[PDB]
Amino acid sequence: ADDIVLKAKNGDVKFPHKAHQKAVPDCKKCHEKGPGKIEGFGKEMAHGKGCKGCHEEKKKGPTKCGECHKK
Ligand code: HEC
Ligand code: HEC
Ligand code: HEC
Ligand SMILES: C[C@H](CCC(=O)O)[C@H]1CC[C@H]2[C@@H]3CC[C@@H]4C[C@H](O)CC[C@]4(C)[C@H]3C[C@H](O)[C@]12C
Repeated sequence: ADDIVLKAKNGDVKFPHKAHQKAVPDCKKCHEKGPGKIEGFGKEMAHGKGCKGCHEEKKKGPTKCGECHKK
């Protein structure tokens, strides 16, 4: 499958799966979550444990606006 881009108005956000599979070998961090996770994702989650928050806890991955958002 292909990577996806989240169409944030302030700038596209790329989600590179290969890097995540490698850096987060514990797949259950994202997969086999209960229902609601597709509907649930948004800016709140992204800026929280959905994206940025994991980067902060693991001490790797983009945490600055322009590192995720790019026109
Ligand atoms: C969240 C940060 C994830 C982690 C950790 C893992 N995966 Fe993932 N996966 C995630 C998304 C959002 C998607 C769909 C969008 C995309 O970029 O592909 C996927 C997709 C997969 C797939 C399909 C891949 C393909 O056919 O190219 C597989 C087989 C898959 N994910 C498995 C997988 C495994 C085995 C992981 C741990 C080792 C793993 N993923 C981590 C989100 C996230
Ligand atoms: C842990 C549970 C994570 C979640 C959820 C998300 N990301 Fe992540 N990401 C994580 C780590 C530990 C790393 C470092 C990978 C590396 O090899 O450097 C990353 C990396 C990224 C990157 C950069 C990829 C690269 O080639 O260096 C991007 C662009 C990125 N992450 C974006 C991103 C987004 C948009 C997420 C939510 C939709 C997201 N990540 C979730 C750990 C985790
Ligand atoms: C990656 C880890 C991110 C960082 C760091 C920042 N943002 Fe973000 N933001 C991210 C994603 C994946 C999304 C989309 C959520 C979704 O619904 O798919 C967003 C969203 C926004 C928005 C809203 C955009 C819209 O609704 O169209 C804004 C205004 C925004 N982000 C701004 C922003 C700023 C100023 C940041 C630094 C302070 C920042 N983001 C960090 C991913 C990530
Ligand atoms: C569930 C995990 C981990 C975050 C958490 O614990 O909630 C999160 C991390 C990345 C999230 C995905 C980001 C890309 C997509 C954004 C869409 O708007 C909703 C579906 C997708 C596919 C999201 C589904 C789910 O919300 C995921 C896989």
